[PDB]
Formats: sequence, C-alpha cells, structure tokens
Amino acid sequence: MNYNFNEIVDRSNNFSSKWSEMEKKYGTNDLLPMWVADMDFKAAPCIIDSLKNRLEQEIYGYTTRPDSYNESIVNWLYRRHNWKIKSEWLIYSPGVIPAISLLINELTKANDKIMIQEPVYSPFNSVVKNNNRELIISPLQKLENGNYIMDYEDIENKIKDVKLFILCNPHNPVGRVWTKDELKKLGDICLKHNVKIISDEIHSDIILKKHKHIPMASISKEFEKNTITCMAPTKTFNIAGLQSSYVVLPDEKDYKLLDDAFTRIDIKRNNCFSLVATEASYNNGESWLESFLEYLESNIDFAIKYINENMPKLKVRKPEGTYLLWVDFSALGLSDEELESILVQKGKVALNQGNSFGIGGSGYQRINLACPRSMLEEALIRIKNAIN
Amino acid sequence: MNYNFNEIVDRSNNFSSKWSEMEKKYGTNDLLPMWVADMDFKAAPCIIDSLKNRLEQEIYGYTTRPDSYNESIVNWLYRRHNWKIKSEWLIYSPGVIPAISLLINELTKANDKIMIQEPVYSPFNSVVKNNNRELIISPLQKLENGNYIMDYEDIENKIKDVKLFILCNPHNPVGRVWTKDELKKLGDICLKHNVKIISDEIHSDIILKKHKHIPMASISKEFEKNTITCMAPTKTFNIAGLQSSYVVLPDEKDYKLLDDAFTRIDIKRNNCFSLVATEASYNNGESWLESFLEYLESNIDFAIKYINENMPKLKVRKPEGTYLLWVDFSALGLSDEELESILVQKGKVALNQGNSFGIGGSGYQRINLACPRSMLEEALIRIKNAIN
Ligand SMILES: *Cc1c(COP(=O)(O)O)cnc(C)c1O
Ligand SMILES: *Cc1c(COP(=O)(O)O)cnc(C)c1O
Ligand SMILES: [Cl-]
Ligand SMILES: [Cl-]
Ligand SMILES: [Cl-]
Repeated sequence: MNYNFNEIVDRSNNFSSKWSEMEKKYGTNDLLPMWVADMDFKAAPCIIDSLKNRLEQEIYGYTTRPDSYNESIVNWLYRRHNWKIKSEWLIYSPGVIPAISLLINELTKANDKIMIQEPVYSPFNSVVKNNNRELIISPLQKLENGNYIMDYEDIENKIKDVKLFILCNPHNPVGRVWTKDELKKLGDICLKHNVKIISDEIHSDIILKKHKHIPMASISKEFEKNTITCMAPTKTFNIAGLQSSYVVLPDEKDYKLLDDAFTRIDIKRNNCFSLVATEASYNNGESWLESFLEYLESNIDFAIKYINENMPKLKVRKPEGTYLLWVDFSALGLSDEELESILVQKGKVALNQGNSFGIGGSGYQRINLACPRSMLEEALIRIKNAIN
Repeated sequence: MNYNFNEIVDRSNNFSSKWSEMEKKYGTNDLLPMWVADMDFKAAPCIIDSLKNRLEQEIYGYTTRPDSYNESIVNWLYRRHNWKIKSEWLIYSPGVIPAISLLINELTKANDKIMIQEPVYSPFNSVVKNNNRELIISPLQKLENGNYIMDYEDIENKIKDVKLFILCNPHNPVGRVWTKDELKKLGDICLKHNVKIISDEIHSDIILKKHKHIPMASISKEFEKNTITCMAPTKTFNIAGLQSSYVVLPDEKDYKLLDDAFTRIDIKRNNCFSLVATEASYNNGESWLESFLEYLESNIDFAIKYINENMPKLKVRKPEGTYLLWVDFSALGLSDEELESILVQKGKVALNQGNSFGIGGSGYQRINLACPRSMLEEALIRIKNAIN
C-alpha cells in the first residue's frame, strides 16, 4: 500500500505550532522545523473520512463514548502487542501528561520522591516539579559502545523513599525499545521497594524492524498490578490536534483515584472528532501505519548514511523506535549555547536542544524524521551548512 | 434571515449524550430528550464551513492559537456587551467547570468556605465538594409573585470567612438575567468582605427581548479587579462537543495562578477544530444567533401558552435568558420521586429533575427548548399525558 509520503504539504496555513511557534523558542520563525513531535504527513485516509462523516452530521453537542470506542483500543492492544486488557480498566484523558499529573497528585503526597531516567521527554521532569513532588533522576547509562541502557545499580542506590517511577517505553529521545529482560529487571526493583510504575508508552506503535514493543504491564500479573499505562493514537497517527489518550489501570483502587480526579476537574468527554478518529485509526489505520513505518525506516537509514558520509564528526545510533533521531554534536567542540546559535543563525533549522532533556543531553540534538524525504534532505543540508 | 430551525435532525447517529445516555440516568433510553443543555439544531453555517476548511487541510497536529482567536473574543465582548477587555486577560480552558475547579484549588485552601445560590447548575455544588472545600448555600428568594431574586440578607448572614462566591449570570435554571443594580448590590457585599467573585457567564448570549446581559466585571474598575469571568461559545452556538471556553482575569496575579494550574495539568492548547469554530462563531455567527433568539423566544411563548391552556396546575415564569424553562409541578401533590417516575414511565419524556439543582428545586423540572417546534410540541403532549 502506498500513501504518497513524498508529497510536500505546506503547513503555513495549518495553525501548526511546529511551523508557527518557533519565535518564542528560537528567536525567529524563519527556520526549517524538525523539532516538535508531530508529522508533516497527512493523516490516514480512514481518519480523514471518519472526520468527514462526523462533520457532515452538522451538530456538535455533548459527546457520548460508545462501547465501540474502548473496544477498538482493547482490540488494538491485543492484536498489536499481544496484551489482553479489560475495557473496564480504561480512563479517557485529553493527553498523557494531564493523566500523569493527576496520578502524581492522587498517588503521592507533597514532597514525595518520584524517579525518572534522563535524558527524557522534558515534561516528565516538569510534571513532578509543578506538582511539588521531589524529582529523583537516575540517568540512563551511555555505554562505551555508544548505546543506552538503564543504570540499575544507580536506580537501586536512589530508590529509598521513592513512591513512583515514570518509565518512558519506547524512551524519547534516545530511541530505546526496552527488551522484556530489561523491563523485568526494572519491574522487580520496583516491586521489591513498593514503587508503582507509570509507564508512558505513547510511542508504542512506532517500532522499527527487528524490534518489538513490550508493555511493562503485560509481562506478568504482578507487574500488571503494579503498573499504570498511558497510550494514545496521537503519536502513531499524527492526530495530537484532536486530543485523545487513555490510561490503563488494572488496579481498581488506582482506577477510582484517577476517575475521581477527572471528576474533580470535570474532564470526562472526548470532543466529537477525537471520538471518531480514535476508533477509525485503530480499526482501519493498520495498513497506513505499516506503510508509514516503512517510509520512516527508509528516512532513518538515509539520514544516518548522509550524516556518516557528509558530517562524519557527528555520531548517531539508529533508533529502535520513535521517529526521532538523537545526534551527538559534541566532537565539534562547541558549547551547547554555541551549537544552538549556529543551528538557528547559520543553518536556519530548528532541532530540539539536547540539554532540554536533562542529564546526559548536553551536546546532542533531536531531529524529527516524520517528514517527506525532500524536507529531510533539506534539513540535513542546513545542518551541514551550520557546522561548516 | 432564515436557517430552517423547523427541520427535524435525528441525532440517533450523532454520538449524542442527550440522545444516548438516558439509560443510566432515567433507567431507559426510549425517551424524548429535553434534558441536557445542548441544542437539537445544526450549527451555524459559518461554523460548519470553518470546520470543513480546517478538515480539508488533512493534517491534525499540535495547534497554535493565533492572535486572531483572542481578538475575536475581545471584539465580541465589546460589540455585544459593551465590555472592553484586553486579550492579555484571557486563558483557554476546555470547559467552564475545569477552570472553576482549578481556580478553587489555587485561590483557597482545604475546607475554606465558598458560597453559591441554589437552585443552580449542579456542578457548582459538586465542584466545591470534590475539591474538599466547604459549600455555603444562600438560596435564591422565591417571591410571592413567583419571581426569583438574590437573598441579600441571607448572603450577609452567611458571609463570614467565605473566600469565594460563585455567581451564575444568567442564572441556570431559573432564567434570571440579573440587572446592574442587582449585581451592584452583590458585588458591594463581596468587595466589603474581601470575597472574590467567580462569575459563570456561559449563557451570556442567550438573552431574550427587553433584557440585557451585564458582565459583573464590566460594572466598575473595582468590580473588574474583584471578578474572574468564565464564558464560552459553546452554549451560544451549540458547539459543546468541540470544547472551548475562556476565562477573563484582569488581575495579573490571578492570571498567573490559573496559568500555572493549567501548566501543572498540561491543558494549554485548543484542539484544531475548536480553534477555528470559536473564531468563526464570534466573527461570523451574529446573524445566526439573532435568528436563533427569535426562534427560541417564539418556542418559549408557545410553551407557556400551551402549559397555561392545557396544564393549568403547572406554573411557569418566562425566562429572561437561557433556553431552559423552569416549570413548577408542585400543585399535582406528587413527591419528587413520584413525578420523575410518571414523566419517564407514562410520559416517556426526559426532563432535568428540579431537586438536582439543590435547595429550592423540589417540585420543579427543567425543560430544554432549543429544539424544533415540532419536537417541543411532542414534548408538551407527553408531559400532559404523564400528569393526566
Ligand atoms: C509527545 C509525547 C507525549 C505527548 O503527551 P500529551 O500530554 O499526550 O501531548 C507524551 N509522552 C512522550 C514520551 C512524548 O514524546
Ligand atoms: C452547561 C453549563 C456549563 C457548561 O460547563 P462546561 O464545563 O463548559 O461544559 C457551565 N456553566 C453553566 C451555568 C451551564 O449551564
Ligand atoms: Cl563533520
Ligand atoms: Cl419581581
Ligand atoms: Cl394540569
């Protein structure tokens, strides 16, 4: 199946933050954007048509969540991940960080310790601080072979009095898809220390060849009981603007706490478009997704070949998942400030600064590869210009 | 201008809570729905076409809020209400109650007292309780002429240590459009006792002939500084399914507190459809709104004539605003439970039970008149069957 991912789709009129909010961040908007994790691709045709059908009803009042909605999510998790859940475990949230934010408030008290692994998605750090909890960072270990693993010894050394661990699986920005054995080793630590895991698995569908997503909660019943899982159609199908995610809570007590938190802030219903797009994506979007992954892996291979051939001082490992590339610029001898400056000023390209991801980010930049080949090539040429 | 409000638009396929969620509330879904406050009318043509234009871009990623969005709001409030605000005062919220819930958490501490006037929109009561604050109720006074007013003596008597007053303007369900002098008397009390006012003005556009909405914050500079205001296009234009509302905070310290609460729960962006519909509704929807208000007032006059002629034991005062009719059934001598039973079982009609609005609701039912004349007639015939 072919969906014309090579097509240029200008988003200058698309009310896109990727294309329109670069001034606050970079000091100008006149840059090639490769930062924000959404895609410069059209949504799957089944999504577009589900929106069309809903639009053409012409009444946009309060929206009910039919059984078919959560059924689509149960069926997806089983057929894609071999993880059987119950529809009764699912809670709607407009996004992952909102859900994690309410969980932190309900599952811990002020100044309780919460652990994350850096470098990681920057909201993980801020959500803990903005809830007045104490952030404990166990940095991932970058091995001398250039790859990242969890630092299990460090996690043990820092685990005392920790109440929650936020796991990123696949891990953004480094692109790790954790193996079952890696997950088992972490989940055993947390079981032993009575630490509940919140697993952010939003990139669960964006997995490259020869890798497989394992939901942490899927590994065993003991892990299931000790893991809360956040997933969404939004990264997979490029529908973050529609606002749809879910939380899987196999423990009733946790379910009740989160449900009651959403009741307290009165955030319960999907918007009318999110509702139909989420079901359409999971029920009909598989073919588009497989095609997208083939296109993505080709972009990834192209970018790494380009960098190794044309920018050999840069260092990059191929990600196992996500569409995000994590590139080490440190051999240039520039400070993070100097590098940010040349990329913006000389390259005229917008990448996510490594240091924004916390410990272990210095010297790196994150590049979004979910864009047409031609745009990716332009981006790489601009980076080449920046550093030469 | 004519928009064919007479047209039947079956919503059995429209994922509508009004048409689809009666089972949990009433015991069956086989009822004529006149309960939930959304309309059985198509959205304005300008709103449908804005949604079509956005849909046809075919990319639905993270959405930026262009200056034109808050400009449309500022211009509406001046044109319609003669209230000049600054765009810098506006905060996005997916809904009014979410905003109020965050305001309560940030402006008060646990077990602080918050005052409301019943009977009122039931989330006013629950939002205080679900935030572990203490609810103080000053019931509206029902005068011997059948009209409602504020009980200013009661408010004074119960004011000590109240931190916040949640005002509904217009007041759902009784249909009061408070006069400037009524609002001055309240706001003077609150200023005097250092009680901040949160004014829910979501029905601010749904105003009948010979009445005028007065934003509480618009009355004086001193009231502007002591009033936070929630408004939305959703009730006005029947777009609750798109999720859009705003808060007006003229005091920068209040702005910051709410801003930071939204940051804490990571709810910052409009969904892509809400963004375009809100600007379209305010910029282009005025002619539709004036036509809808003519249609509504005719429905209201028809219903009151029908009730007075055919169900003379019932008592009803014409509302000044909202599309909601507040009808007293107490002369039938039924308990609230008995009345609900006969309306559902015998009438097969779904109204909002009066007692759900708190003190002063017993014996009443609320009827939604934002529907075609034909459907309204059918609803009144069902009610007459129920009570005979
Ligand atoms: C992009 C992203 C999210 C998105 O969070 P929302 O609150 O749904 O927008 C969450 N987690 C990770 C790891 C991400 O990369
Ligand atoms: C219907 C209604 C609302 C709607 O609140 P949201 O949280 O925006 O859905 C708010 N206030 C009043 C008085 C209402 O009648
Ligand atoms: Cl180089
Ligand atoms: Cl009077
Ligand atoms: Cl009668």
